[PDB]
Amino acid sequence: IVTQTMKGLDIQKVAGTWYSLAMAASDISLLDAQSAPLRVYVEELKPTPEGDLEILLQKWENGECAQKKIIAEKTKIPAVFKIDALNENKVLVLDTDYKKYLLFCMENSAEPEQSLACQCLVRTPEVDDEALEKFDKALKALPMHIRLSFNPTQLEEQCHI
Ligand SMILES: C=C1CC[C@H](O)C/C1=C\C=C1/CCC[C@]2(C)[C@@H]([C@H](C)CCCC(C)C)CC[C@@H]12
Ligand SMILES: C=C1CC[C@H](O)C/C1=C\C=C1\CCC[C@]2(C)[C@@H]([C@H](C)CCCC(C)C)CC[C@@H]12
Repeated sequence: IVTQTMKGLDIQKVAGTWYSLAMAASDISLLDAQSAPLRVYVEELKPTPEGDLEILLQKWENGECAQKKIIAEKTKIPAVFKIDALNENKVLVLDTDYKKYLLFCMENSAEPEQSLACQCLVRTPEVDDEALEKFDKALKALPMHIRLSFNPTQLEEQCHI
């Protein structure tokens, strides 16, 4: 569904700390409540020397913020990864300048119209306007119905408060 992957991606260079400044999905219910299925908060990106990609994130399960460790496997496409879930879920890196921001989407390899969720990640607990500008543009051609944004204070708390 998304055809804006980034060219020449050097995955190793996205390593470390990241903040989920904004997020969006194709369905309200995906980012609805705090426990919504795709309501995840990224903590750090850990690319293996082997080329795969470890994801450290926070998810609000139960009555608390749970720390999750997910592994997204590399594919023949340097910007696309596959996380081993009950189904085949692809992770796509649309663009990144390595130092300030990174845009990625999570797509379900199903139909009629699979679920889609994208995020605007930034390196610092600051509201980066340009990154959000780019995030908006990239979203223009996508079927989103819910879009969320967080403030600096929320970014420093777990599960964004
Ligand atoms: C796990 C939980 C726990 C939290 C939810 O309530 C239910 C759930 C399952 C369903 C999907 C299955 C596995 C892959 C998904 C799609 C997670 C995905 C690994 C995050 C994409 C990572 C990207 C952060 C870089 C987000 C929701 C997960
Ligand atoms: C209400 C919501 C909820 C939040 C999501 O952005 C999607 C939405 C509605 C539908 C249109 C769909 C795709 C492209 C649009 C037009 C978004 C686009 C990312 C903003 C870039 C500006 C637009 C001028 C072309 C803004 C509204 C989006």
